Amino acid sequence: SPFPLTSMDKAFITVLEMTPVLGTEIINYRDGMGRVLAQDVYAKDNLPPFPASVKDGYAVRAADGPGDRFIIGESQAGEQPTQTVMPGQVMRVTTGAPIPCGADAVVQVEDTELIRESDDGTEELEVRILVQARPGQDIRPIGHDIKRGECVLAKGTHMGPSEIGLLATVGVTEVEVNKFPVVAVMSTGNELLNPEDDLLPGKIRDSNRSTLLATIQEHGYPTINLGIVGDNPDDLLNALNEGISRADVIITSGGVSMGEKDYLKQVLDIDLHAQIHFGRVFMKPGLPTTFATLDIDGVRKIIFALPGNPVSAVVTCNLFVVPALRKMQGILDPRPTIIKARLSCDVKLDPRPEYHRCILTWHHQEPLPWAQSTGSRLMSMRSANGLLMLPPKTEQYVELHKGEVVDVMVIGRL
Amino acid sequence: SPFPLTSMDKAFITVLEMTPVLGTEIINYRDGMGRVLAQDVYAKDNLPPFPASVKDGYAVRAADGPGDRFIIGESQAGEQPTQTVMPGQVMRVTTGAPIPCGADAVVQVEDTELIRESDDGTEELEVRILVQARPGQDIRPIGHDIKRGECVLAKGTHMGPSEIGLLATVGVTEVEVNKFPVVAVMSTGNELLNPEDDLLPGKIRDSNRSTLLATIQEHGYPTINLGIVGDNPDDLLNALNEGISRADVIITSGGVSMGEKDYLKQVLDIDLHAQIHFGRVFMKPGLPTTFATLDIDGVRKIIFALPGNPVSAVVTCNLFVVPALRKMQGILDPRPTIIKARLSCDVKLDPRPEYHRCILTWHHQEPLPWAQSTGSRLMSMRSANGLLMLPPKTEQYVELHKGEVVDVMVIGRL
Ligand SMILES: Nc1ncnc2c1ncn2[C@@H]1O[C@H](COP(=O)(O)O)[C@@H](O)[C@H]1O
Ligand SMILES: Nc1ncnc2c1ncn2[C@@H]1O[C@H](COP(=O)(O)O)[C@@H](O)[C@H]1O
Ligand SMILES: [Mg+2]
Ligand SMILES: [Mg+2]
Repeated sequence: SPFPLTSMDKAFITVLEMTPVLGTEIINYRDGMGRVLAQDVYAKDNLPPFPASVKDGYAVRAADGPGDRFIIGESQAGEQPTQTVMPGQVMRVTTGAPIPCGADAVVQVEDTELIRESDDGTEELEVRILVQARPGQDIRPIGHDIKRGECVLAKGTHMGPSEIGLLATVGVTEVEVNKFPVVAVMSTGNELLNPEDDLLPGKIRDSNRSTLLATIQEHGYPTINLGIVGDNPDDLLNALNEGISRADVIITSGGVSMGEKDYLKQVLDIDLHAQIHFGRVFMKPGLPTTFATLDIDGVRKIIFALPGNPVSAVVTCNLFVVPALRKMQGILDPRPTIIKARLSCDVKLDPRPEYHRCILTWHHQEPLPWAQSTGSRLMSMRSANGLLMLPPKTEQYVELHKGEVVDVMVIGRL
Repeated sequence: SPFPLTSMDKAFITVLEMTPVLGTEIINYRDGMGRVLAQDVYAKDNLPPFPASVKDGYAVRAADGPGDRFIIGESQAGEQPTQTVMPGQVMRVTTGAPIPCGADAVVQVEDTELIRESDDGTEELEVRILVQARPGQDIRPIGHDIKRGECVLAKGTHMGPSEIGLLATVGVTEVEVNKFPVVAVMSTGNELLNPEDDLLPGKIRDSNRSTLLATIQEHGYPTINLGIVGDNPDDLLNALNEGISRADVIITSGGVSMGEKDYLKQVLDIDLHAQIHFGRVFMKPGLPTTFATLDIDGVRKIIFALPGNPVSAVVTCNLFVVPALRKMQGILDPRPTIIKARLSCDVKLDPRPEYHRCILTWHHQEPLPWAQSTGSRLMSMRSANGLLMLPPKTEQYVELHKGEVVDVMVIGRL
């Protein structure tokens, strides 16, 4: 009773449709990187909160016009000025300083010439204003940039450094955001040893757990390492129950081929009572990829049972798991970014859509990047930042050639 | 004595030329994300370490040809088989299982038909092999993938999840890598309050420290928050000395305009005895950007004194600081990725090269992304992932138009 071959498109939209959006929590704004706001954010103050000089120069009365002026003082950053500027007077200003009462324009220092300074040269006393200021010129009025009561960030915003800066600006230091998913990862197989182990007969080292944990951590999500679980139903069930208790998402690898001692799909259905939405996907690599949900007490747990083959495990993790995690953490459109790139060599198409890690590189002034499939010196050292997404062959199209434009999913920093 | 206007190109190559590469340390391979290897890494074992089946099926003698065979047992994942396959016999195998002595090919289960099983149906006893196996078919010989003594990762490799997986595979759990830079960030100005503060007259909240710390943290580097420092030389000097003691890199903002009570450049030169390599850059925004080095006891400290304007501070941090940090952490080519994109609206060029945060988006099947400068509903919510890099105007070129292809530095995940 093998599972139906699910099309890639159906498998992907099934993952997104079935994956929940996690609840919310309040965080400190400094912890906001990558978080999605679950509230609108409003300014409680004006920016600037005082009329502010745009320039180093002098606060003047525009109606005085050009001419020679007594400097009555300086408006300093961080100090509300005392003095009122009267006709024939000016006050020195620096960028960002408050404009004193009496002044209605700023003349930048380049449009002036100093007439008199103190004997020790530390204080300016008289200045020539060379231009006719326009009223308001080189002043940021109160609220020019942000007004009190303005919504400055909308719920749904996926925050980066500039948004954290905006929170700092408006003094909203605690915000409601969606939670991040906690992702538990286990490996399965009697043949597996820990990375720390010397080899024993018949055995290999577990690489998927490391690769998958690192992939998830690269996207900023907390992880739980559930170790290596042997090929038997009791141990698998116990490990899955641990994952369910400790995490929002359980990723397994291995144990999902058709054939002997691959028990995971049985355990998920009969013992765990999960709903397996697909158990095979028409894709290369990744045929045995399995996706299940488990609803407990009005909470939906997500389970990805990925293929054991290490290349398949990392490919399917990027295709299916990462977008699910993005939806769980509140990203409204959780689809991965897909770009167009030129194939760096000929490739044979399969009846299945096929996927392969690659390196994306821009060449001098050429508008499209090149995609070089993994496996020169320097290029063979590059870490993969793309996943080639090649179409199924048709009776028409059987091969794609060097230079032809293909889809590439971004999986690494470009 | 204002500093010369340094060209953008000179300022950038000066930063890279003058920035040191940090020393090395040994880390656990699980901590390797984003690290650069400072050693070659060799395999001490073969992969696979035993001849391994590619398929679920049967290990056979190819010389037997097709026909009916007694199944003498199963080769299980994780177990070295006991039995030798003799003429007329086969052993069941699963993918990854060791090939028993006596067998020289694997026939996949689809090319067989089962003849007899145990009464309870749990054990296969006799099978029909329908095909003539080629010797070696569907077996991964010892060392097929990785050979003992093979260099699997070269020094200089910038590691991602797949490299961490490869370390796990070959059991090299501790590796030499370049250190990451520790980056101290301070804000300057008597007008600044903490994000947590209510406003007071003449004051604003410090946003640059948050924005800069978040920018640095986004790239994975450890940070130190040095707070707000007032506009006076003693306090500035003390804060810089603290930064120097605690960190590899000091980022300040503010205090770098020409004019009153901007003391930082004096303090760096006269009090700290640093070498200021440039104090102005012909760029928009970012004119007062300052870069200095300080050599203490054969250690080179890096100091970036960025403009106080928040937009300028974040722009110059991405242009100058991030590439320096990349060089410090051992990345051989620390240049940011620059892509080609289409302008989403007309823009006026300046005599200075100009830079602006933007959002990069791909449109259905169009090969080039569009770049929309920051400042629709949904687009106005996007976090910036690009920095537009617009050329200086010429007597020829004065304006660029919607749809024209421009350079964009990637600063966010695409
Ligand atoms: N964690 C792992 N690390 C490396 N190889 C694995 C891992 N899990 C499974 N494999 C291999 O991938 C193949 C498929 O495993 P399975 O899906 O359990 O049949 C077999 O060759 C396994 O030995
Ligand atoms: N940390 C900061 N956060 C927000 N605005 C700042 C910050 N530092 C400086 N500014 C403003 O940027 C402008 C330039 O400051 P400065 O370079 O100190 O003259 C002035 O308007 C300052 O008030
Ligand atoms: Mg297995
Ligand atoms: Mg200042």
